[PDB]
Parts: sequence; C-alpha cells; structure tokens
Amino acid sequence: LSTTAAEVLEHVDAAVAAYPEVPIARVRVEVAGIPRTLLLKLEGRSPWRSIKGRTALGLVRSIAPRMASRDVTVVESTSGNLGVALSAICRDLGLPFVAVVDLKQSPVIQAAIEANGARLEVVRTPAAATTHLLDRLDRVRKLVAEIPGAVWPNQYENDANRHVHETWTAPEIDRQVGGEAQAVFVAVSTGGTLAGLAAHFRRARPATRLVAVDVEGSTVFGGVPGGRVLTGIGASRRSTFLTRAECDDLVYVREAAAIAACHVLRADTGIAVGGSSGAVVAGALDHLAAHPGLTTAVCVCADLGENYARTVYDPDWLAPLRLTDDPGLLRSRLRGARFHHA
Ligand SMILES: *[C@H](NC(=C)C(=O)O)c1c(COP(=O)(O)O)cnc(C)c1O
Repeated sequence: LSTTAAEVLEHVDAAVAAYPEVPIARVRVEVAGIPRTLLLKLEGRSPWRSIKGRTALGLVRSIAPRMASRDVTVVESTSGNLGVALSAICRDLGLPFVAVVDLKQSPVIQAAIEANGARLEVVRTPAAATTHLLDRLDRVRKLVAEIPGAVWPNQYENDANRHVHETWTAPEIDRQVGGEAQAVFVAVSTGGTLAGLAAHFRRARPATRLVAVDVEGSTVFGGVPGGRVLTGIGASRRSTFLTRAECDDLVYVREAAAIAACHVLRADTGIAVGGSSGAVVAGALDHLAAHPGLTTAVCVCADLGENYARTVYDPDWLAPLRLTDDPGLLRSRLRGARFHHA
C-alpha cells in the first residue's frame, strides 16, 4: 500500500462505521380493494443524500490501491447522485474530481456537485437524443487518456458497485424488515443496486419477490433507447451486473405516473421522494394490483424530492409536459391511489 492508498482506505472505513442506518417510512395504500403496506427505504436520509453514498464508498475503496500519490485525479460519469458522493469524498480527501455530466442533470444535483469543488465536464448531447450515456462514457475515456494520474472507478462495470449493495444495503434492509417484506421494488440504471440486493435476497429470502422498475425507453434489460425526462432511473445500455433472469419481475412505468406518485405521496404523507422513487412507487401500485396476495413490500427510494426541486416538483418544468402540481388531478394518473401513515 502506498501512503495515499492507506489513508483513503482508512477514510472510507471511517465513513462506513459512521454511516447512519437509513430509516423506513411505513405507508398504507388500498390497491384494487386490498390494503397494502409500502416500506419506503429512504436512502436520501444519508450524508450525500442518496443511496449512491454506499456505491461511492464501495468504488473508492476498490480504486484506492491504484493510488500511488495524491497526484490522482478521479474521473467518473454520472446522472447526478454518484457525482455528489464521489465529489464529497474527494473534497474530504483533498483529491481532485472531474464529474462527466450531461444537460439533463437535475440543477439541484449539479449545484451540489459544484459546491463540492468538482470539475464539471458537460457533454453537449441535445436533450431528446438517446446517446447521452454513451457520449458521457466516450468523454470519460478521452479524459483518462488526456490526464496523468487519472483514475476511473467505472460504476458501470466495477463489481464493487453490486458488491456493496449485496453486503451492506441488502442485509440492513433484511435486518429491518426481512421477516415482513413479501417483495422488494428497485429502480435500475447501472443495475448494481438491484444486482446486489438480488444476490443477497435469493440466498437469504428466496420467497421474497424481487421486482425491477424501469422507465419507457430504457434498455437496461434490452430494447431500443428512447428519450426520457426522468433521471437516475433508466439507461441507454444493458446492465453489466444483472440480467432479467436474476429478478422475479420487471415493470416499466410511464414517467407521468412516476411524477404523479412523487406529488401525491408528498401531498398525502409529507414524504417527498426523488424521481426514480416515484417511478418505484407507481411500479409497485401496478404490480400489487396484479398480485392480490402481496400486501407488504419494500420500495427502495434512491433519493428525496429536494434533489428535484427545479424539475419534478417545479410547476414551470412540468408545464411543457402538460402536467400540473395539483395532487387531485395527478391522483387520476394513479387510478385514485391514496396514501396514509400506517
Ligand atoms: C443511480 N444512477 C446513476 C447513474 C448515478 O450516476 O448516480 C440511481 C438509480 C439507479 O441505481 P443503479 O444502482 O441501478 O445505478 C436510481 N435512482 C437514482 C436517483 C439514482 O441516482
């Protein structure tokens, strides 16, 4: 171990011992005449305000031994959340960090990345092309060549991503509500979270249904990429970590139901979840309607609504999509679903 590498490892292990337990909010909603409990795993209640704080620590740990000195620049592609966490860890460690982003990124998340002193490399792909991710990966490789010291953790293929969720995220959930949860709903982009959770649950709770939630136009599990307004959830490439056989079901959600879920849940309970979380809640509403015997499920909520305050919760961003922020109208997009505290 070099000097820089020993320290990084130690910082990462301190962050992990000091990482809080992520809470669960218990919510009830009647679906097709049958009451259901949603266990919302609120991963935005966390130091870097998303689940990707765990991902980021997993990844930094894996790239530490590659660090000779403090010359190293950390480069990574992100839709947002991983940026914030890697950005913060690198600020805390004194290591420079370049975040490769595109124009679709949530402004709130982009601002939290800049505030951590990262360098933003914006990619100029026009919003409503389908090559954003490939263009980001493209630009990352240009930067790894053009910058000495440069180190790419590769969230997309680095097994540390799935591994952290298998060994940390999934046991915590299991320990909290494993005896109760008949299903777990998980949004996909890289697929590392679900691949990790699935690896844990298929061993420890085989009877628990694992359900991927994705959005229209995402090709995590195959298909033809299409344009999307939501971020975090969805990718224009197949997952390295996960195939369709590794989970029990897969539901795609229209983005307007995801948006509707965000607003209605907030109105009904005061829990404001992030965009992918709304898609997960919408997806669980659909899935439970088709499964009368499923009455308790975890929704893994990747982040919270404060990250989307100038998109998903902004009346002006919604107007070009023909949507209000009126909970009553948006409830019609969820078949009248009503949430309450359990
Ligand atoms: C993670 N997405 C990112 C690509 C990132 O750069 O942070 C993500 C996900 C999907 O999680 P995976 O483990 O499948 O990548 C879902 N929801 C949000 C908000 C998010 O940041």
